Amino acid sequence: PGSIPLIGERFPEMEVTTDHGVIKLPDHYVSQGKWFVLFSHPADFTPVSTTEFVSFARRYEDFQRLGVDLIGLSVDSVASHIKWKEWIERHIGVRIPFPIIADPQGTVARRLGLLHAESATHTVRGVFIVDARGVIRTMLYYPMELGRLVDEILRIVKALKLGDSLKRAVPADWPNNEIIGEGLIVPPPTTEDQARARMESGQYRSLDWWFSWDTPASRDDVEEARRYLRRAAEKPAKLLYEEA
Amino acid sequence: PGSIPLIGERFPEMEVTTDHGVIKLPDHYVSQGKWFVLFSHPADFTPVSTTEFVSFARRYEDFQRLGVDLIGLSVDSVASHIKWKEWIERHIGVRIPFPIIADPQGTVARRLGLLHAESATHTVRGVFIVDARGVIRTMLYYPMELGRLVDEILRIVKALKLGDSLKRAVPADWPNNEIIGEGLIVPPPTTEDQARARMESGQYRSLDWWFSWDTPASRDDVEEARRYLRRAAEKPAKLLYEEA
Amino acid sequence: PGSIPLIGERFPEMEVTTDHGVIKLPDHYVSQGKWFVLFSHPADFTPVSTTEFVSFARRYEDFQRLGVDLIGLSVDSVASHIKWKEWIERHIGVRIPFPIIADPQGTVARRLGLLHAESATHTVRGVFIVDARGVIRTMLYYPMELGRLVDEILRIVKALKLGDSLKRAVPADWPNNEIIGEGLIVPPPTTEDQARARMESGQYRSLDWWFSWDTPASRDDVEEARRYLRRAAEKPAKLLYEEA
Amino acid sequence: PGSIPLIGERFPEMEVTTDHGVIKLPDHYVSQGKWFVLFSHPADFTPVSTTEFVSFARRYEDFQRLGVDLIGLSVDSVASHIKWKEWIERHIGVRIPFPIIADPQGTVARRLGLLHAESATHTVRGVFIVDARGVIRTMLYYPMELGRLVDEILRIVKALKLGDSLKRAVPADWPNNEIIGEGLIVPPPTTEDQARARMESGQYRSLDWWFSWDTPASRDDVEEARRYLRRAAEKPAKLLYEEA
Amino acid sequence: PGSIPLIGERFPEMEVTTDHGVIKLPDHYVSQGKWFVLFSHPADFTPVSTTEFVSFARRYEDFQRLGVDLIGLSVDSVASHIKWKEWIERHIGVRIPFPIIADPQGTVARRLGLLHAESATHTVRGVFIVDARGVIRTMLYYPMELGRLVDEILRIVKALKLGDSLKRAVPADWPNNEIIGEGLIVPPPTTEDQARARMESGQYRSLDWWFSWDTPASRDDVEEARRYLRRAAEKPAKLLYEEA
Amino acid sequence: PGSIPLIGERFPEMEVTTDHGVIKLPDHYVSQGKWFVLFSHPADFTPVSTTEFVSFARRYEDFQRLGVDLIGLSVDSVASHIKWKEWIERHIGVRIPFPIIADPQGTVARRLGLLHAESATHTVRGVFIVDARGVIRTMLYYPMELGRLVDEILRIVKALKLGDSLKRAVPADWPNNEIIGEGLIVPPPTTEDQARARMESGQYRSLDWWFSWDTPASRDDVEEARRYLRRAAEKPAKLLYEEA
Amino acid sequence: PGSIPLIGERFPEMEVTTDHGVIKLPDHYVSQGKWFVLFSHPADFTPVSTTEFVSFARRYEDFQRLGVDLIGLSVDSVASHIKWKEWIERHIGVRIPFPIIADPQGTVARRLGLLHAESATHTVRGVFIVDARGVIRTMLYYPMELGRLVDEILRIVKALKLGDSLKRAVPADWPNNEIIGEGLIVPPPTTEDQARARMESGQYRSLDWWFSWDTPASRDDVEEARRYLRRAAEKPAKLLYEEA
Amino acid sequence: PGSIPLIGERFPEMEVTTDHGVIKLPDHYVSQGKWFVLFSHPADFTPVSTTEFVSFARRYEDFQRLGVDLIGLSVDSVASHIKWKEWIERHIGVRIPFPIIADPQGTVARRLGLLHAESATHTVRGVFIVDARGVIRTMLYYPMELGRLVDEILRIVKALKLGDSLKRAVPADWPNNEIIGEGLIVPPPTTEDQARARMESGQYRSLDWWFSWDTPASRDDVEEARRYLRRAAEKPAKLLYEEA
Repeated sequence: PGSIPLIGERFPEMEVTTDHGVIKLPDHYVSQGKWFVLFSHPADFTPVSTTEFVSFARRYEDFQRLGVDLIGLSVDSVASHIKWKEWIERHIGVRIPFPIIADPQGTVARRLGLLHAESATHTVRGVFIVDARGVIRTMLYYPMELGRLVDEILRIVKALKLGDSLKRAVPADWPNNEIIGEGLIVPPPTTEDQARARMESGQYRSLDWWFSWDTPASRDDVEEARRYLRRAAEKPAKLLYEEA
Repeated sequence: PGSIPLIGERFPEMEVTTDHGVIKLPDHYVSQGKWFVLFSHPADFTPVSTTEFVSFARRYEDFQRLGVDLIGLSVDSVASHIKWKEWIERHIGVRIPFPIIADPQGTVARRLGLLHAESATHTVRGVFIVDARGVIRTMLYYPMELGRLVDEILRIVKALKLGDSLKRAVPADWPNNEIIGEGLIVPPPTTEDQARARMESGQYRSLDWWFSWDTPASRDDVEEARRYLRRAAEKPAKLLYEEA
Repeated sequence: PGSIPLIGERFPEMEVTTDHGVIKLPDHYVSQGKWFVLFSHPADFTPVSTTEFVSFARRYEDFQRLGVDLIGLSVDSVASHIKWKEWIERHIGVRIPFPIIADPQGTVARRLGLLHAESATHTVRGVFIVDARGVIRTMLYYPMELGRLVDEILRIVKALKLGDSLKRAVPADWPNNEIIGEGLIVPPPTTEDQARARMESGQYRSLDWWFSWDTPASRDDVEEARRYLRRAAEKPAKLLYEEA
Repeated sequence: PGSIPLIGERFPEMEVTTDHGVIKLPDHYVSQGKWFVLFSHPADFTPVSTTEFVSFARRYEDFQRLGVDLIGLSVDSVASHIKWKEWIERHIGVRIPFPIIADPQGTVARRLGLLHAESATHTVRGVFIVDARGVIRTMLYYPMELGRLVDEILRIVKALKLGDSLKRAVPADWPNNEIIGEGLIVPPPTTEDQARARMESGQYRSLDWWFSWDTPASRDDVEEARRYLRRAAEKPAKLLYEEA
Repeated sequence: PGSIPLIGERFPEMEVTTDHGVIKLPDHYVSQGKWFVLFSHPADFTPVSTTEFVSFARRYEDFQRLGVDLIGLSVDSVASHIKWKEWIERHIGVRIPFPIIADPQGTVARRLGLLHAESATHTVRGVFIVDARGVIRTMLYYPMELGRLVDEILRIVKALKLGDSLKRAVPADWPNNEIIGEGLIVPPPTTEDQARARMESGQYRSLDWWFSWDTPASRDDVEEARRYLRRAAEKPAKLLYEEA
Repeated sequence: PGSIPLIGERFPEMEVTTDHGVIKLPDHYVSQGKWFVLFSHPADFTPVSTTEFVSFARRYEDFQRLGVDLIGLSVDSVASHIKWKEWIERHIGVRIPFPIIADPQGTVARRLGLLHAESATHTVRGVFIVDARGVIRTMLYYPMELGRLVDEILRIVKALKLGDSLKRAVPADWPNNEIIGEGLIVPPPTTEDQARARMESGQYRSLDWWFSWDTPASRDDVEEARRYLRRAAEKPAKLLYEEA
Repeated sequence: PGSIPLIGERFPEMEVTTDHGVIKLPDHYVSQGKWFVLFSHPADFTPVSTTEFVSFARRYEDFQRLGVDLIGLSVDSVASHIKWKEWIERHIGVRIPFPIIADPQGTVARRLGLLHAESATHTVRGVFIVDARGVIRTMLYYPMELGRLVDEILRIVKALKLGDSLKRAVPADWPNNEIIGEGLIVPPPTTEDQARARMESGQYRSLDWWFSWDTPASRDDVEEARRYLRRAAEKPAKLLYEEA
Repeated sequence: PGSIPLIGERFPEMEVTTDHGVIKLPDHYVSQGKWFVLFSHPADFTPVSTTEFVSFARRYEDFQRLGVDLIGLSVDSVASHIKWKEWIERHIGVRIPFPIIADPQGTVARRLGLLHAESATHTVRGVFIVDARGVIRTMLYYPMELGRLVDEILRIVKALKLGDSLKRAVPADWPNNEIIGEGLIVPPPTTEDQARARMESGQYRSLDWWFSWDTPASRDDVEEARRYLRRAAEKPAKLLYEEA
């Protein structure tokens, strides 16, 4: 009972107003050869949303390294965005370096299907992962009551970029897959002839003609991907509330 | 674009055929007081899909301890589902204990908006997290080329059940939030009088009238959630490909 | 209350995916000067469907003598086609040399009217006999519970090619017709002048101006068509289940 | 294309005029506990159609023994039907005992989808096999130029009646299937529990959990069916044209 | 409650199949400088229809002398047309020289409004008199139960051609009109001035300015028309059933 | 084209104004159990129309002997009808005893399809022969330029009433049919059993099972019909224009 | 209600048939510089209508002197018009010199809105006063039971023509207006500046800035207008019925 | 263009505001057994409209003698109506006793078809003469530039009232008709029988069966109607502008 963009579709053409200026999506990021993560939050001056902005902000360098820009979205106006980012910097001591789209008539929210039954007026916690051709690669929709795991967004972009560069599919829980560990999967044969040639070539470890894998990711790519999940699993060293 | 069910809507009433029999969604799970994760995969005898079924099966008791049932979906017929599950048990040594929906005309797929531009004929890797009242709580759309992180699905269900039980919102990266750690958020005041009373009462740690939290989750609640993320982060000691 | 292509119509233009690759119908066969028989079955790993695939396979050389190619169709995906053909070769000892169309959204099933009331999701046992101009010559619709008589499909193609080459119509039960045996029927006069000319010429055996025939089929043609029927009538020497 | 009735549908309700009187289909046969074969031919005083009427008449007692009534169909009027059947009895020495529907405006032809691209005005050679509950079980569409094999129509009815009676599916080319001969197939299991139970039980010969069979058809049932096919295969002893 | 062509309209353009070949109406007759009488009959091998075909055949030479051709029409096929005309030649001793249209799907009948409430499936006894410009000049609709008076069709054609060449209207019962006998009527004045000039001229016998006549038809034209009516009135010298 | 009522339909329910008063058709004549002939003419004070009114008036006793009432129709008003009937009585010496419908807006004309392409404003010379049940039995459409043969209207009513009262069909040109003279046709058999019973019986003179006749009409019936045609064929003894 | 043309619109473009010929309105009069009065009457040989035609005829030269032509209209045909005009000349001794439109399908009547609730089939007594540019200037609708005052139609046309020529409005009851007698009204000022200038100029007799008049109509124009009204008021010396 | 109500229709039901208050039409007058004349004028403070109001007011007692009330209409509001009537009494010396409808949005004007092409904003000079049953009897449409002849409106009511009470039609120019003078016309016969009875009764003076009259109006009634026309034709004794 609501309409969304689809994986494999170009991100919808739109002019949006941010607290950094007016930009065209997705062209502004395509032009720079950058991926972007567009994520939404119900409203400014809400606590879960503030935790999520701080989490994105502390991982900013990790996104920069992957060649990924971040852009937020809520139904609030630019002035609230500026006051809210100023509060976070002053009260939590973390600067929010990325822009937030101001969507007061919910024009962007409706276009991206971010108004769910949980609220008629405020956007759910949507995530659009968009590559440097402007194509939607992955979408997540978290609810109002539950913050995102930002390290999984890093792992998705890392794995997707590795998949594209090595021409491989990525197993469940990569790089900690229980069957093939850090293995990456060769796209299966699509014909009788290709299945026979694959089962005869010896080129790849195989469980069957449709299930072949090798280990072409560098130790560095594998350990970078693992470090995202290690950070997600670590009890924080010192809580930001104690000095605030 | 394309049309989906939404967060906060009841899962659409539908009768589906599984390799376990015919069932009505969501009633089959609601009538048992169980949550269910419905997840889709493009086709049987595909390699990423196999790794994901084995990750789900490995985490099956973790799901059951939460009162969460699993149910798969592809456009394959039940005979293929039975052959594929027999192949996994025989070649990987892992029984798939949960059912798979057979959706040969894409009826269920079209209803849950699981056909994206990547494939006209096979579902993407959708995830629907549905509570024991039959309400959609969270939705994930992974693409063909990228397997899911199943421990994030366990983290979502655990955190949602804690939120429901303790009347709290869950911060980013819980239970390892950089600001408040394993802290849970008190839903913010919605009026001037509630805001004033909150800032006067001294009942909760606060950064402002709209950002209050406490630590009401049991040690075992927190450790269960940390265990899911530690498993996501750890390289497995034994790869299952090496058993065959 | 369902729609079909019709005898005398060109086979609908369509791209289909098979376990041999992607082909245009009917162009792929028209370009080789070949007839094709497109037949459908409900699902892979079904027993009647297996018997019919083995029946087609054993008669493969008979279809190649007539210049006919075979092409199957079900709603199953390519991977299941490949595992099912592998299963037939391994357990029955019979190679299936011809392709199977994979039709998971029933796009082809709906174009050809192969979804009947017996199943909303699986095709009935359709047979389209298509000549080397890509024209539909004969259509059969067998149900789920009843396998085809493949020797009748051979007799239909042989008789059609014979009618086409000799400019003749083919009587009931040819070449064992009770009135004229292996005789072929001259197309009847369509005018008073033609009717009178026919009745006066004595060129043909006649029962009346509208019922004339001769015996222009070679003894090879007659005996090859009769051999199809003798094979259909004979108790097999040895059942394939015995050596398997 | 053009619309047709479908396998598993009730034969469309209709009153028809035949050279025996006015009847309601399918009720006239359902109320007698009888199956019927409705078949069509392009026009009266056509030679292929004449050969088929004589083939049906010769097999009339075989159809009566199965509890099957025959009813023909063309766009001609009753008076042509009567003159043509008199011509057949007088000139071929064969009485046509069964009625022919007269369908001059093509009302019945359009309802049954019997007008194909080959003729705008005359029906092709359709066959509708309808059980004693008024349900369409099988449909054949033969073209103008090609007479039917009437013994296949007996084998279809015989096979269908055994399938219904013994709760079995019928293999390819029964009762001469190359894999199981006169064997009939047990409906395959539809669930994991049913598949495991079938393969533990040892009640039936099997090639796999989905492919079980036994030989419950009487000697008399099998010999009746082989007799239809033997007659199809054997050159007739005396041709009717001779004494004419 | 049925739609017809109209007097003064061109006969609707159409391709029809006859027992003489395929022709375009009205072009086939216009090309030859001919009028035609198209007449319909319910079905072949019907007795009133047989009496009409014999009456038309007996008057055929009279039609030809007038530059008029005859064409029949029923919902029967060409093969029935040919058998029926042969039956008439053989049993009545009268050759039917003119073609019959075969209209099995009632395309022609429906275009011409020949399907009345008396029969849903068979044409009434319609008559279309069409001149050499292909314009409909007169239309008669006789029922199933009542044969036509063919001599009145001859009188109508003769009187129209006389009216056309002589620029005259034809009185009731011409050439035996009770007021003016074989007189023909001068088209009445359409203005006061023409009325006054008519009354003043004394050029014609008149009863009033609107009722003038003269006698410009030749003795031969008048004798020809009286012959049609004397033939209609006289009991035949010998009955064709006696000679049969 | 245009629209008409049809043979076998009840005459359309309508209230009409005549120079005798306002009546319901066909109720006014049904309610007296009388047949009626409704006939149309273009306009009052037109010469052909005048000749037809005089012809109908001369035959008024013959119509009354058959229990048939006459009613005219034109687009003129009642005052013009009355002045035109007075002019006929005054100048031709013949009283018009039957009413004329006044149809100034062409309401009746459009309902009976009497406006053809010869005139957008004036009716052609339509004839509707309606029985005592209000059923249309025969329809004639003569053009502006050609007066009707009123004796053929008498022959039609006479033969229709004979057909109704004897259960017979009436051959072409009755009672001067070339094959059977004054003979009347027995409705043909409609079934195989009736056809055989008819051929075994010898109750009737027969040419075949479908062509039987007897002579059940009284001499008075036959001679009255022949009288109408003899009157049509007779040179008038004395022209009314001379008598004036 | 019903649709009418309006004062200030061009008379609807139409071709009409009269007892003088076929003409186009309003072109036929515009091309002559003529005004026309089109008037309707319910039917020919009606007494009020006859009185109006004689009244128009008696004033024909008064209309001609003003450059106004007359044209009548009824749903009668031309022959009835000619006969009715003949009757008036012969029985009343007055020639009707002007044409009457014949409108048998009420095409003109419907276009001019002349069918009111008093009669569904006959026009009321409409009057369209049309100027030499073809523009409707005035419309009167008298009922069936009331003849027009033809001298008021002369007053209207005379007054409209003086107003056009002298650029003046015509007071109530001109030329015997109780306030200003034969005075004509100056079109009132339309601005504050024009009002002041008119009150200052002393150029006209005035009651206020909006009520100014002068006496620019000739003695001859005034006496003609008074002659029309004097004639309307005068009891005729001799009645035409007594000279009949 | 432009819809109006019609002669023979009930005046449309409406609530209207006047300078005397709110009244329902036509009920307000039907209740009192009174005719009314509703008339319209373009605008208050316009010269021709002022002359008409004065003419109506001078003839007020003549209207009251006939039991006719007067009601005006313009698109002006009540205040302009009161100021304008006040101006007429003060400057011309004539009290306006009847109400004026205020129609500022042209609601009443559109309902009565009073907006013609001559002004999109101001009403033409419409007159509805409505009888005591509330039926529209006559309608006049005078233009902006031309005042009405109010004595003709008196003549119409008088003649209509006379015709109703005496059951007579009124000749042109009554009571000064040039054929029958003050005679009134008997409604013509509508049937042949009625026409003959009228022609033989000698009861009325006649010119033909359709034109009969007598002199049943009182001498008072005739002279009162003639007075109205004498007043219209009289050069006024003294002009009101001199007594300004």
